[PDB]
Amino acid sequence: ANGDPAKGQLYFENEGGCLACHSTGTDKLVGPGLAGVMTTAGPVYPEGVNYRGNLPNGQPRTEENIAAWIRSGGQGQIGVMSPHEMSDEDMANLLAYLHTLKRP
Ligand code: HEC
Repeated sequence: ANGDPAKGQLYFENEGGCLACHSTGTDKLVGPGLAGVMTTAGPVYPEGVNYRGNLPNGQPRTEENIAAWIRSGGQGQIGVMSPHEMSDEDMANLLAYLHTLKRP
């Protein structure tokens, strides 16, 4: 919505620390690559991991549930997320930058 992908990228690289665990493409550092994470197809998971088209916590793939997962974190078959509480404008910018990540 009212998100800034430049501020979103700055939060992704510094104030959020997401790049140190997540790749902007389809590679896997600690978690899955967030390429296409904001689309209905989801990101690229390693072979064997499957959440049945939903988030690792069980909720479907929507902006609200993805934001709630990011703020809450959790553990799935791959690794462990950390809780990243953030303001609403920062979350909007972060979701915008995640939208900028396209999965081929
Ligand atoms: C290392 C501690 C990480 C940090 C820093 C960030 N993420 Fe994370 N993320 C990590 C793991 C190990 C996983 C997979 C969990 C599992 O085992 O199932 C994830 C997952 C996500 C997801 C969901 C992916 C999906 O397929 O639905 C999202 C949307 C996500 N991560 C986003 C995200 C953001 C916005 C971060 C900065 C606040 C961030 N991650 C940091 C590990 C780590």
